[PDB]
Amino acid sequence: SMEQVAMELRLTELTRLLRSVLDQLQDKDPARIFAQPVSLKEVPDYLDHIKHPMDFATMRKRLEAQGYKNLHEFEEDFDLIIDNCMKYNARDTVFYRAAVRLRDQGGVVLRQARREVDSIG
Repeated sequence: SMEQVAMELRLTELTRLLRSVLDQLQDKDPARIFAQPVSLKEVPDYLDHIKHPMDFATMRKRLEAQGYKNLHEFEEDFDLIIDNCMKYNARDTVFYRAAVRLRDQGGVVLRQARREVDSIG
């Protein structure tokens, strides 16, 4: 149908906007602490602590399959990255501190993303 196509064009354009959002958020992680999944070879107990691991490469795979239907879903995954780190790592660690800075800096980006998603529809 033509309606299915229009819907698919809308998902494609959201994917475009989320890709640019993703790039902006990942620039706020210049140390690349959140770039890849925590290694279960190097942290064998990780899944006993963290039930839903997340990282920027895993988001990018979901994104490119057009697997985010709305901004809320994308933000859920970004919050997992931050929140998982803040639980597993103590306050005095470079990892925890990196997550705090990513959260604070990402907030600005996500604020305008929401406006753009509503504005363009």
